[PDB]
Amino acid sequence: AFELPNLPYGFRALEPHIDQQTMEIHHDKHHNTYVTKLNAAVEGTDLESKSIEEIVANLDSVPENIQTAVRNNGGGHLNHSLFWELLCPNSEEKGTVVDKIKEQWGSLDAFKEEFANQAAARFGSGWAWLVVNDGKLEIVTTPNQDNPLTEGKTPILGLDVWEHAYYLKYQNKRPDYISAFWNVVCWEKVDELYNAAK
Amino acid sequence: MAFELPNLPYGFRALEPHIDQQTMEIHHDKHHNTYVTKLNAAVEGTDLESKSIEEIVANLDSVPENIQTAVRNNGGGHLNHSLFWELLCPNSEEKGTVVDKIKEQWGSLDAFKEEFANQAAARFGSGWAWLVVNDGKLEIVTTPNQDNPLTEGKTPILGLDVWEHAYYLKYQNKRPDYISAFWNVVCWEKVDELYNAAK
Ligand SMILES: [Mn+2]
Ligand SMILES: [Mn+2]
Repeated sequence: AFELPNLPYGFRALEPHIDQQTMEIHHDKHHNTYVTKLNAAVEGTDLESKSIEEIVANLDSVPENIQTAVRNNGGGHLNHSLFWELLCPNSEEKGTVVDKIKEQWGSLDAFKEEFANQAAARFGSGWAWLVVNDGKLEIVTTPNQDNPLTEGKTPILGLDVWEHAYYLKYQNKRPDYISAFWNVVCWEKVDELYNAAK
Repeated sequence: MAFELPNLPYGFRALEPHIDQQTMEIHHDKHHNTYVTKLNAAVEGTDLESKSIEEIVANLDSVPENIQTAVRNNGGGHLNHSLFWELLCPNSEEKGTVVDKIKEQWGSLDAFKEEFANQAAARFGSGWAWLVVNDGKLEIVTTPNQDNPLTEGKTPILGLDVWEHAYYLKYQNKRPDYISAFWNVVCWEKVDELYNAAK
């Protein structure tokens, strides 16, 4: 069924913004676990065939006794599958969604300022997102491994703010992590996800 | 006076090699400090400005519903870690009232640890694992984020912070290794003190 996807550029491609140690453990351990437990949950169910997008959209209809496992692990798999593809070494701060973000916030810096505040504000483990919601842009956060897909909002950019993704380098300084993040945001893809959005 | 982040009962390097010295410094001076601050800010000239944190956290729904979320999160923060520092101990000794009463319910300390470890490991995202007194009965629960068993009317006599910030520097992804090490620095002299005062 579900497979851990290969990192597009290896572990050192986001230096010095995200450390090379964190990338290997995040990918090889944290994500790997999500995939193993997810496969264990759906192995032998009607879910086994279907895509993680379809499943995370439909958590409410996932059978009782595996709903938690799928939410947590299905989400972990989707969330991190997007993250890897959304981090770029040759990030160019331009394209469709950036045009569309300047059209909605006035400037990219006024967007970042909100995103950063919502990212910093999410108490405990969670993600910060920019989502396409009924054609409009919205900045929402989720706790743990929850994904706005579950609430009919297509995510086009996400940031893991679990401490396991920033603590080796930035320790308690989550802001520095969010600031740094921008340097490796892969807008070529953030676009790709806006186009396919429904 | 309100609230002030308390000194560790020991040095930062006093729990080595079980909890790293870098983590003991940041965890207390930053993480627990920020809580005290953001908390003090939220209670700036209020009904609970001069109330005990044990009272506030156990009566959380009756906190003005416009600062409720900040107090629950930073209030829990202050109490949880305040407990955690006192419940840690260079020279723990596995005996006393709670150890005898654990033996009485679980059959053995090792059976108790196994459940605590499983429940501690199982807690998804950030939170705490607790041994609490629930109406005289002993019970192992976990709570998300900075929530405390007091809010549900159970007194905590032992707590383990399983936020990734409390173990990632040394143990990284391997939370179970951290839970295992914890047992070497649990302060059963304090666990008793807290149980005794369940009264
Ligand atoms: Mn993660
Ligand atoms: Mn903590």
